[PDB]
Amino acid sequence: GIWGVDSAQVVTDQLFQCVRTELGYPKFWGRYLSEVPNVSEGLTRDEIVRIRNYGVKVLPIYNAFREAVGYANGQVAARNAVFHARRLGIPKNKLLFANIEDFFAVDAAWIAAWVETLYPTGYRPGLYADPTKGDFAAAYCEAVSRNNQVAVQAVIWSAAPRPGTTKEQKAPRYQPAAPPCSANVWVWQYGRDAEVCPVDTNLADRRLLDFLY
Repeated sequence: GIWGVDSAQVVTDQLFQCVRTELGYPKFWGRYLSEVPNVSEGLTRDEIVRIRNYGVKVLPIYNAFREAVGYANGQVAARNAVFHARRLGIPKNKLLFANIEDFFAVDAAWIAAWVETLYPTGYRPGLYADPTKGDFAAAYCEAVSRNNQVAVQAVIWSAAPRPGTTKEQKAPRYQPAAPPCSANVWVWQYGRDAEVCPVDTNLADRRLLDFLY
């Protein structure tokens, strides 16, 4: 596994140096496409320039939605994610991850819309989710049965299991939970809220990196 982090807040030089010196050198950094009050700080072009200046890949996340039900709703989410990605200058054939928290309602139609709406934009669909708690895994597997391209195109960032944050050199073997059907489970959030720095810790399959900016 390749090691990285994610954060609700902007990557300033101060936060990068905290991570670099207290945890390890992140190869990727999960960040949010838009501002959600009390929840996430959005990306800016200036921040992307800095992240890339460190040789770190941006892992973009769309989280301006609180439920993941319905085809039309999934289309709106995808269209908004792409709008923000373009505004930020994220190039085509890069992943955009939908933030599906474990307590959200989720259905197969929403997942289908996320995937299908993204395809002609050139962005690739990502799904951040917990395959072990809540509706995601069944919704995903139904979507795959209905259209195998869900499994071909989508990349999953799994939020389980969660043994806890570590320094990079202490990270566990790559072992994310997966849904019980075909998937590309290429990212794993193995710990949340590291406390020495206000970040979560992740591991990835190296195929991820070619789909990050």
